[PDB]
Amino acid sequence: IPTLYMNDGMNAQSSQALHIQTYCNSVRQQIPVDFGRFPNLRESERQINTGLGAARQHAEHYLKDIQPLIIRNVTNIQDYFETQNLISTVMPSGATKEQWLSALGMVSDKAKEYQEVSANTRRTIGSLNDKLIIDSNNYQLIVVNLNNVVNGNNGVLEQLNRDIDGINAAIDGAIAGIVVGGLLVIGGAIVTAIGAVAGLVTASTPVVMGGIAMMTAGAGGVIGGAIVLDKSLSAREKLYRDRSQLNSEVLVASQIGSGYRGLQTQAQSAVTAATQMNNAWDSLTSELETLNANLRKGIIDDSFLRQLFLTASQTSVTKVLDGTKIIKQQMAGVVVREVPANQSIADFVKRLAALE
Repeated sequence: IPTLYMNDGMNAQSSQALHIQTYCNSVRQQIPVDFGRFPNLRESERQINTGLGAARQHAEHYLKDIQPLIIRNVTNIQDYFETQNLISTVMPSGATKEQWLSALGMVSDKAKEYQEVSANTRRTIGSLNDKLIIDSNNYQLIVVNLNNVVNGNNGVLEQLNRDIDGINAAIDGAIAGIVVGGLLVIGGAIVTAIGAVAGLVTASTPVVMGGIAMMTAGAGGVIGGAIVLDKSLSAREKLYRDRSQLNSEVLVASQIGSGYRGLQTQAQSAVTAATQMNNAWDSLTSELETLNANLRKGIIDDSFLRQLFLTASQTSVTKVLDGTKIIKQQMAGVVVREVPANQSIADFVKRLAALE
């Protein structure tokens, strides 16, 4: 069972990591707000842009310091299972009990080192989640204050925040399912695009923060997922259209707030995936330590270990090794499309849906 927990952990963390990576890129592409036209909104502009700087730093911390740890974890799984296959192919024909005890000791020590890497990753994303919880909650105070400065209706603003939170669940879900479905496609790719979360007006700063599309490309390059994803992206754009009675600068502040909270939502999902991955390494190290103790105590013998390691090599190891190779290629091979300045993310995906 540890090998299947390992495989499920790797698939879930790898697919989620691509989603939070794209989300982070959307945060880093958000232009600072400009309330230059309204002099007594200067303090609200500074607070929001201070917030956006902090959000950009959190996104950069994920991209630069955490994503490489998730890829490393996949390499560690590969190296663990290659070492397990080495044991399985060299030791059953002739290895002594002494050699089996050393093998279990040395492979348990390597698994424990990989487990500790997974645990450091979990703690690092846990700390980032915690800072994002604090910062995204404090950010919402700025939006309420700005709504008060312009004598806005706080019931309309709260109804918009509740609606966007609701639709963000659907968008997050649709994207999670698209990336899960594409992760293990041989020769396939993940295609990404960043754009405005609401309809664009030529004559209000556009907000691309959490304005993401993720789709699949097969071996032949043909896009999948745009039709699926188009329903929720258009829904978000429609919920913002239905509150164009709200103050324009409040709307922008609110959209950045939903983006900041959405970045925290992604970080929470990354904690969950990292916890599942650490728990899967724990089950593997626990098994290997138990085998080592059981052999030393004469509760199992070399014949038991021959059976276990020959069966392991022939049953679920090949699927995990194939996965590590496909996952590394997919994570290195993400395709970015540039969205034209006059297309929202929903307009861009709708044009792709029309072609699928």
